[PDB]
Amino acid sequence: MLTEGISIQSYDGHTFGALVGSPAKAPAPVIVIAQDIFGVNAFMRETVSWLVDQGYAAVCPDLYARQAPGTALDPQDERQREQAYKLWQAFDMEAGVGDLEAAIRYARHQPYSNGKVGLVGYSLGGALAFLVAAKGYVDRAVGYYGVGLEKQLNKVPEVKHPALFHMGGQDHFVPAPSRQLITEGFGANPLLQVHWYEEAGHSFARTSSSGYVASAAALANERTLDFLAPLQS
Repeated sequence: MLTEGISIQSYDGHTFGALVGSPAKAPAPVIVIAQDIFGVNAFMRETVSWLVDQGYAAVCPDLYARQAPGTALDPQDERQREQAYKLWQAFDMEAGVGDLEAAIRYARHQPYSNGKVGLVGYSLGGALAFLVAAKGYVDRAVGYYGVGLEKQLNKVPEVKHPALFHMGGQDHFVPAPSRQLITEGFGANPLLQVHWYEEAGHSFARTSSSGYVASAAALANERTLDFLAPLQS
C-alpha cells in the first residue's frame, strides 16, 4: 500500500510512490524506511506506525517500482515469497541507493520536516542502509539484518555519519566467518556500530515472521530509537 498522490523523482528521472506517515506534532525528523524483499507491505505500514508513535514522520519508498510498481507481498503466502525472491534477484542495488537518495532529499523538505533525516532498512533495506551510509546521504542510518555486508567492507572508511546494524547470531545469511569479517571490518570505524543478537536469525524484528524473537526485537528497536533520538528537535 502506498499513499496516493505521493511521487518522488530519482536523479535518472524515474518516479516512484511511497507510503508516508506525517508526524503527530510537526516539525519532526523524517525517517526513510528501506523495505525488505516483500515491497511496501503490512510490515512497512507497521514500521511507519511504530515510528510515528515515537515522534517521527516516515517515508517508505516503492523501491520495486523500476520492476513492478506497487508490489506488496504477503510473506506467509508461498507463491508471493517466490515472487519476492525473483524481484530481489533482479533488483538493481545501485538504482535502489539512488531512489533512497531521492526519498531522503524529499524527506528533508516536506511541510512536517525538521530538516533532519534518518534511514532504517530491513534485510534488502539493511544492505541498502549500509550503502547509503557509505555515500553519506543521511544524518543516521540503521540496518536490520542486511545481507552480504561482508562483501562491502571496502566501503567502511567511506562512512562519515553514524550507522547502526542489528544482526542475528543465527541468521544463516551470515555464517561465522562472514560475521567475523564484518565485526573486524566495521570495528575500524567508530561511526559504525554492529550488535549481534545471539538467539535470533533473519527477520527477528517482524512479529509476523517465524523468526520473530521478541527480546531481540525489543532490544534492537530501543537501540534504534535511542540512536535516532538526536535527530529530534
